[PDB]
Amino acid sequence: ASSRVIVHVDLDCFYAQVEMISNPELKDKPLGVQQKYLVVTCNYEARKLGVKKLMNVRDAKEKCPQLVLVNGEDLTRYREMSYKVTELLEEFSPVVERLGFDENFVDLTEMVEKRLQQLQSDELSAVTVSGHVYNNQSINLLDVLHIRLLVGSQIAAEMREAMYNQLGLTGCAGVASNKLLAKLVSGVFKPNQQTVLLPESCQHLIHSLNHIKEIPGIGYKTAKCLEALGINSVRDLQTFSPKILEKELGISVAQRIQKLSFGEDNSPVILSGPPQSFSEEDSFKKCSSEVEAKNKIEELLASLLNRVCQDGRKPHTVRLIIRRYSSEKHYGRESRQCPIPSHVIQVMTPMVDILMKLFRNMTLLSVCFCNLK
Amino acid sequence: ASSRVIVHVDLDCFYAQVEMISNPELKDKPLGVQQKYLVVTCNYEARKLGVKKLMNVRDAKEKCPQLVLVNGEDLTRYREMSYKVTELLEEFSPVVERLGFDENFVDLTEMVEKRLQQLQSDELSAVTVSGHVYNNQSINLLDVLHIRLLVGSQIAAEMREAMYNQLGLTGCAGVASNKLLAKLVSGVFKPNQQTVLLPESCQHLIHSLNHIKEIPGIGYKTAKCLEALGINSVRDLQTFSPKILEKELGISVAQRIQKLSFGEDNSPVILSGPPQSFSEEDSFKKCSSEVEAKNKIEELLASLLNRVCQDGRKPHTVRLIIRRYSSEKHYGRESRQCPIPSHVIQVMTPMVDILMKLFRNMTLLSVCFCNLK
DNA sequence: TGGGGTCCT
DNA sequence: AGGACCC
DNA sequence: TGGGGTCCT
DNA sequence: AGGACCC
Ligand SMILES: Nc1ccn([C@H]2C[C@H](O)[C@@H](COP(=O)(O)OP(=O)(O)OP(=O)(O)O)O2)c(=O)n1
Ligand SMILES: Nc1ccn([C@H]2C[C@H](O)[C@@H](COP(=O)(O)OP(=O)(O)OP(=O)(O)O)O2)c(=O)n1
Ligand SMILES: [Mg+2]
Ligand SMILES: [Mg+2]
Ligand SMILES: [Mg+2]
Ligand SMILES: [Mg+2]
Repeated sequence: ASSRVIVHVDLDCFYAQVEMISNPELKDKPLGVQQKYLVVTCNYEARKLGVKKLMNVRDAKEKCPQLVLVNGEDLTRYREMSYKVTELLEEFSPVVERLGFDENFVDLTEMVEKRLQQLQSDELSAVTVSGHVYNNQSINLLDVLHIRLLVGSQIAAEMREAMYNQLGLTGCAGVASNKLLAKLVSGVFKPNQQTVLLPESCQHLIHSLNHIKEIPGIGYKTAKCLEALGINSVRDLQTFSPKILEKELGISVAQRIQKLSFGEDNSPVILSGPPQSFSEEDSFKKCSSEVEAKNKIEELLASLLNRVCQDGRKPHTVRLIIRRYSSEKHYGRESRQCPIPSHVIQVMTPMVDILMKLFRNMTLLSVCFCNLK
Repeated sequence: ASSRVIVHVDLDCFYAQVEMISNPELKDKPLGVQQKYLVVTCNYEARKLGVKKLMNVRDAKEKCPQLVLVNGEDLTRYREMSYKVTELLEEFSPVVERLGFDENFVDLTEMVEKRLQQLQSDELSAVTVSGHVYNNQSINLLDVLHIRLLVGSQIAAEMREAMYNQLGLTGCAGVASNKLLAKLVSGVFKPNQQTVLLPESCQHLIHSLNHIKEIPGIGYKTAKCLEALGINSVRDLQTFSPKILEKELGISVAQRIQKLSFGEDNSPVILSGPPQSFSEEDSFKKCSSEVEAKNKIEELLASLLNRVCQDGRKPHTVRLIIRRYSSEKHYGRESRQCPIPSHVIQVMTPMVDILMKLFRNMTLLSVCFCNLK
């Protein structure tokens, strides 16, 4: 129960793919998906002209005035497609982990070994790779670990062909020995391709990063913190002092991110199953008076109710969130949780009141249904 | 799936019972179990002389200078007996809920109905009660609800006989239609007896209380809050305004405690199963220097390790707690959680360090192992 | 600088 | 409740 | 005023 | 993390 074969599957310009499938006339045209003033993502034709992900409409448009834009505020369709993709990956192997709407990890370890036991003592010399090999590294067919990672590159290719054939979506995959590597290597060949990482090239991959905020797990916060100590490259982090780090982020934050800086990462691929929550969010900077704005709350609920319904499970908690304005508070949402009266659980009318009263004990508003059962 | 038959089982002077079984020479002598300066509980011979639960050693001793005292700081034995009792109740019906070391709720609804279907259309006129009937109320053998509550009083009597015969422990039981009533009525006949609550006497029971802090669920906090509004008796609470209450404790705290004030309570008896946590706590007011005091931390761990071990499940988190001194801060413990390094999970040496470092990011100290799996 | 979503403390 | 991290 | 323990926000 | 509630 030690060496693993994990794949990370990461779809191409996901929202824009889904919009291009819905309206084919958007193909071959540079496309951006807008949400308020933000171009959240764009198709590859777009990125050729300079549009980057999370550009504002303005910069997007003055970098490329020929850009089509469609609204992506409503996530319904993306969320549906997102689950269609996870469910299809669950068929290859039950344990799939989601990350956002367009990433999935799958532990292919049991699958690879079953395939290897089916191959006679002869064809195993014919095992080939599918896709790119990170760093152009040579394969060694007598290396058991190379053989398992190639077999894993083949399962990957089959998952991508099925995603294409069955749902019409393209994507990249990365095959590696842990989740951190598999995700870092799935991006090496961007558009609709896959890459496999052999152990000998782990260090090359991790040292190819230009700053530790590129390591999955180190976010906006730890990043500035690590800086304050002089730690800027992944090597700085590798060689920095455990004690001084240990004692400045807590043994947890520290002992973990240091392992990552080496490419080491033992977290298991967890089963995501159905969501732990369902929320809708509306935005209207400056428009929320602070009484005239409740009707918005009934807006969110209308959809929420129909969604939560469907899954089936009924939520046993509700939550309401906000955010106020003037200077850049960087950080500042407020909320009030509350249990969903048991009668209310088995419709719209009351909810409004819970929320309204929940509203008073209290830029933008949202509603979350959690604690599903 | 509506009317229930629930029993609440509540053992007599639990710690002192266990001490009297271990040292029979303590029988018939007034006994108090001490923890530091507190007489946490005493046997009934004691309470005759004035010793009340949670009296200080002094008041206990000047109220009764003939009082034997044994130390009950180490809970090991009480905890063992506590699980022996729950496991024996689980045999009658799988769903047992614990509350503290000496209370258990059991939903006897399915059991009662199975027994009623086994009784021919004749002996059912002979169904009798076992124990006291709260308020001396008359039974009506044609009342299906009376019949089910009597059958439930019989299951209760059988559980108490088994607790006695199998583990040597006596206790009280209360049979009622929900958890709140079953617990309120289990105390009406204190020492080693049982009482059953028929629906017609619910109001009499609930109005027999002298203040709302006597209702399970209303604690030290809500109590003072309800006061601030004039709400003192259970009737005040019953008749107080939902809105003004709703909006002063939150719709949750309010809509719930108001139901309780009526005797209404729909919470289901939950399965407690194995514990969600294991902790040890040591006390030494004023003795913790704030470096000389870590050895204490290794004390707690020694036992913890052996305990957590046993259950089997390994904890995936550790926690360390404190509390400082001068004026009565009423309220004031501090803690720092931290994940238990995976290598450490499958021994003593490191733990100490996690705790020590956990100790520095930081009257008494403790260690908790949680997040079992 | 959107609209979601997960787990920890 | 709020924080941190991810897409 | 002990030494535990549970669930919520 | 801390709060509230229970034994
Ligand atoms: N901060 C973020 C990150 C992403 N997304 C949405 C828009 C994307 O379509 C989708 C997936 O995130 P990715 O980083 O994968 O972006 P893409 O799939 O769109 O692009 P790529 O093709 O570079 O993987 O999630 C978002 O709304 N907000
Ligand atoms: N604040 C509290 C409450 C109780 N206990 C311990 C000592 C008791 O023996 C046991 C059970 O609590 P009870 O209220 O049931 O007290 P008793 O069983 O001891 O007495 P009774 O016979 O009145 O039920 O838990 C405790 O240590 N601290
Ligand atoms: Mg992605
Ligand atoms: Mg993507
Ligand atoms: Mg009790
Ligand atoms: Mg008791």
